Amino acid sequence: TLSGKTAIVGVAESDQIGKVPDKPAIALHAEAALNALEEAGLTLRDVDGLLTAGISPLELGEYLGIEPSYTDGTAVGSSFVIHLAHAAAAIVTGRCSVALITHGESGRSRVGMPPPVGAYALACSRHMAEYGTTKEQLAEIAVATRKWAMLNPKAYMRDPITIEDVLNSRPIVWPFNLLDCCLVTDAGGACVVTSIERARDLRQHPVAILGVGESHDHSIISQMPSLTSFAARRSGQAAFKMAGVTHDDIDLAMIYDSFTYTVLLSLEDLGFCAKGEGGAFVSGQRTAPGGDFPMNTNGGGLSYTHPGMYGMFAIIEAVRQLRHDYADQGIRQVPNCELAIVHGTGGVLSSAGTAILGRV
Repeated sequence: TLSGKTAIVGVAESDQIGKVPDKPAIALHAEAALNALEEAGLTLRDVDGLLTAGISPLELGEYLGIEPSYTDGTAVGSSFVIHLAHAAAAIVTGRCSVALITHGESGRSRVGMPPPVGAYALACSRHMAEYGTTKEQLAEIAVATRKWAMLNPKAYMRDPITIEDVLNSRPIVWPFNLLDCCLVTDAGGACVVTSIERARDLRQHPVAILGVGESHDHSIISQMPSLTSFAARRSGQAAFKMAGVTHDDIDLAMIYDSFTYTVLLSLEDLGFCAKGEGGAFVSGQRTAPGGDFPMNTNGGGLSYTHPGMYGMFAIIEAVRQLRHDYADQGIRQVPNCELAIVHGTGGVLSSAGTAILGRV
C-alpha cells in the first residue's frame, strides 16, 4: 500500500561522466542534483529529503546549502533501489515531501581520495559446469548491451563488437575477459521523488514507484552463494507482489551488470527464465535493440558508465524510457514502455534490491 503513492519527477546525470579529472565525488553529486531538479521544474529550495550513496547526506546537504528534515545514508557497501523505498515511505509518512536521491563517485580519477572478482568468477564457472552455460552465451549480453551503448551519446564505449571480439578480449580472471566486466568511470546520478498528487502538477510525465523489494543474507554465512542469489529471488518476489503485475507485463529490464554473469544469473533469479537456462534466454540477441526483451538500454555498467555499485544510473534510464524521452531517436526508444523492472544483485550474490516503475 505504498504502491503508486509516489513518483519520480526528475532524473539527471552529472554535467560530465566518464573521465572527469579534478571533480570530486561531492561535486558530481551536486551537479546531478541541480540538473534533476531543474528538469522537474523545482529547485534546491523545494527539497526537504536527502538520500545518498558515495557521500554523506550531512556533507552534501551542507555543500548544496540545504537543511532537510529527512536524511538517509549508505554504509561504506552498495545501494541499488533501497533509497526509492525509503523515500516513498518518508513521503507517505510525511517526514518529507520532495526527496532528492544522489549516487556516484570519482571511480576512475579518484579525486580527493587517499593514495571481489574471484568469487564471481568461481560462481560463473560453477554455473558453466553445472548447467552447460557457454562463454558464447555470456558474450551475447556484452554484444547486445554494446548495441544500446552505440545509440547513446554519453556512453563511454561505442565501438560495435561481436561474440568473437568478446571471447578474444583480454583475460582478467578466468572465465572473465575484459568485455565481460563493468567499466570504472567518474559519474554522479540523481532523481527527485514526490507524492503522486504533487507530481501531476510538475513538468515531466510522472513515473510511479509501484513495487520495491530488498533482501540480504545474514552477515554470517558458511558458504558463498554460487548457483543462485536467494536474496535476489526474495527481492524480486516482493517487488512483483507489491506491484501486482506479472513478468509478461514488464516491457524493459534494467539489471546491474558488474559482470556478464551477474546479468544472466539475475534473470534466472528474477524468474524470467528457468534455473540454469539464462544462457538460452539471452541468445539470438533477444535483449538487443528491437528484440523481444529490451535490457540495459543505456549501455549498462558494461559499456555506458559505472562509478561503483549504484542503482541510480539504471533508474535514470528506466525513467527516460518510460517517459518516452527517446521518441525522436528511433530504435533507442523501447516500444510501448509502460512497465520497467530495475534490479541489482550485490555483495557476493548476498544482497539485492528490485524495483518496479510505471508510466502513470
